[PDB]
Amino acid sequence: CITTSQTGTHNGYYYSFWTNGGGEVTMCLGPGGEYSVTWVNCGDFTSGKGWNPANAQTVTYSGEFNPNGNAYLAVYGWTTDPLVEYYILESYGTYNPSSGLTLLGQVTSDGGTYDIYSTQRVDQPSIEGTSTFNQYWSVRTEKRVGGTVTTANHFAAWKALGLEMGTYNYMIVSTEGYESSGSSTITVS
Repeated sequence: CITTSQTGTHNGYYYSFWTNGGGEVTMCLGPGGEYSVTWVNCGDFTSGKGWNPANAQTVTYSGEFNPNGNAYLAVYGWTTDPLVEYYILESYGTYNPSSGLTLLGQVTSDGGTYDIYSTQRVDQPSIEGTSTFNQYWSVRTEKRVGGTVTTANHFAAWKALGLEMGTYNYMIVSTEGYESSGSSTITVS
């Protein structure tokens, strides 16, 4: 298992794990698209499997997401030129990350409806070091764990609202935690 920030490929899938070092955070890689992550009193971390460079994959995923506090389960990724961080948020724990964000519209996809938001992140860690970049959200209006996410429907809906996307960097199904504990296991295809 992995307890320090790391990227690679495992059974043909890209994996990314990032932690600021807080708490214990342990990512365990499995067959095919499987990963698991168990955490206690974390700082901030992201983790999962997918593709890099990605290409707006239709993602299928299943498993279990069990946060105690603030955490997120999302199809998650970056673009470059411009630098963008994005989340198609499927479930989250105690804190709704769109709190305080300006609602841009909706997209319905794969049976669900998602509210769209953008916010500027200032001097935050990123795949280009500490930077300033925009961060896009599709937040599902009801939480779920597992299903198909047609990323291209979200991206098309975001672009139609004036949100610019760069060149695809990685895209994964990320479990992310903020000052919390918990576990999850997700199998990506």
